[PDB]
Amino acid sequence: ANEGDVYKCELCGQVVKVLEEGGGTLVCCGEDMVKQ
Amino acid sequence: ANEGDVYKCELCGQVVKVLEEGGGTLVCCGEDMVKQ
Ligand SMILES: [Fe+3]
Ligand SMILES: [Fe+3]
Repeated sequence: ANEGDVYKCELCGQVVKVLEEGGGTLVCCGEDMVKQ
Repeated sequence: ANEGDVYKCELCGQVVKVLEEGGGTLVCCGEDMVKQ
């Protein structure tokens, strides 16, 4: 994802902010995190 | 992970910071992101 984006896990509610972009998909609780 | 924690994907270099904690394990590029 891109620097500054915020991603949320819909199942457990964990929210992270991207500090350094990478192209990998962020996954949490067996599912792709959702860009906010 | 817990609020304020920083995690890195060693494969693609993506770095995230936890804003709201959740009990799920952060995964990127198919493996567990490493706490810094
Ligand atoms: Fe990755
Ligand atoms: Fe989760």
